Amino acid sequence: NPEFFLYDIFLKFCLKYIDGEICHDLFLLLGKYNILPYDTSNDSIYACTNIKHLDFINPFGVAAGFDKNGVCIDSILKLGFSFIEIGTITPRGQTGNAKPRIFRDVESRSIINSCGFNNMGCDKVTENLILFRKRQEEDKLLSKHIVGVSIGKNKDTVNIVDDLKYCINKIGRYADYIAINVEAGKLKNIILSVKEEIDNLEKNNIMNDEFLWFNTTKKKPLVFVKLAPDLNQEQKKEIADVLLETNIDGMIISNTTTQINDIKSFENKKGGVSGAKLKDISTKFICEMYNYTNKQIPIIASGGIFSGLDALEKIEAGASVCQLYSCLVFNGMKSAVQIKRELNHLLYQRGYYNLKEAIGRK
Ligand SMILES: Cc1cc2nc3c(=O)[nH]c(=O)nc-3n(C[C@H](O)[C@H](O)[C@H](O)COP(=O)(O)O)c2cc1C
Ligand SMILES: Cc1cc(Nc2ccc(C(F)(F)F)nc2)n2nc(C(C)(F)F)nc2n1
Ligand SMILES: CCCCCCCCCCCC[N+](C)(C)[O-]
Ligand SMILES: O=C(O)c1cc(=O)[nH]c(=O)[nH]1
Repeated sequence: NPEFFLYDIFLKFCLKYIDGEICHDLFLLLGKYNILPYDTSNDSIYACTNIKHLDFINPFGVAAGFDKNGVCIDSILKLGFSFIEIGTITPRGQTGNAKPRIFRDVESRSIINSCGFNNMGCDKVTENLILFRKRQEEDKLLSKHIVGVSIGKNKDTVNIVDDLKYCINKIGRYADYIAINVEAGKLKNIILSVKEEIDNLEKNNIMNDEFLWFNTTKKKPLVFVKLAPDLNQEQKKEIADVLLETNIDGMIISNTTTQINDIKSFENKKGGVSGAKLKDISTKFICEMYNYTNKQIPIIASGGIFSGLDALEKIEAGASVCQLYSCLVFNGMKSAVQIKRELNHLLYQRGYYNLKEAIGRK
């Protein structure tokens, strides 16, 4: 506790006085040099979950955009998370938009950003992930922890499909899953090309899987797609059908929104909003896609999750796992420890045997 306590005092201080992205990069640096706290607790066997044959030791991970370049994977995971989604990465490095490009509102526990997909590029991030996988072989606390890779297109790309293909051929061997972050017909083409290129990694290697997939599952990465919440009902239906036709392994609901306008400090700011003001929107979106897909597509929840209650709402709506981002900014390093306990107590109060029982109850 005192390690978490001292750090969360420092974090509250940083939140008040210091620029967001500067703060973010400082703590990533602290994590890189391994002086952040550990959650070495055993996670409840009743809160374990899965997406098909991908097994999560607990239902909480860190969303994409937090550690874009995979420089801090060990330390973030050891805060008590079961998985992390690095990226979004692009084939070539991008600077992103002009700074400052991230702003926080403590009162509403919300964030707005216009980063513009800044990242070191696929080559550098692949090497970062490779080094992590090597460390993981030797680190007890990283056993069975999952790393997904969010992939996207370069800002001025000629061909989206071959941007994703480039990334998959580079980093796919080291990923437990791939998250696509980008029209229904166009999406179908993207999804199938990704599945095909992952299937080709298996073909063009002479090694058995144990020595081919240098990841956690020792199997080929699953394919998820992340959806933005700013769509009409027809677009959601169209997308839903595509996700069924393509037999995609899961869907991440959701990314940031642009339809929040009741935050004063953000009134003259451009970008996508996350945090508490996104919670209700993203939850409704989960129910909708859970319906439109007839519950055949596992869901990864993202948007305004801060508490065990928030989490159980996402789950009862249809989600199998939850991702945090804003929670770590406002609640600090105790976030995983705190929210895991709250969910466990709640699952008991509501009289659930395990977490899997609660999925899609409402
Ligand atoms: C600064 C910032 C950068 C982000 N970068 C990415 C990204 O690169 N790829 C992605 O899929 N989502 C990105 N996101 C969206 C988050 O992954 C997440 O979906 C969103 O913040 C909602 O979660 P939350 O309400 O818990 O913060 C980013 C969000 C923020 C605030
Ligand atoms: C205090 C603080 C800490 C922090 N980042 C942070 C919080 C917790 C952790 C850790 F728990 F993983 F250590 N790491 C980084 N961020 N990130 C942003 C933003 C919105 F600009 F991205 N603002 C932040 N403010
Ligand atoms: C305001 C500064 C806060 C100081 C926090 C105290 C430092 C504890 C960090 C030790 C982390 C150790 N370990 C072994 C988990 O890495
Ligand atoms: O890098 C960004 O600007 C970004 C990407 C993304 O997927 N979502 C978001 O809110 N910002």
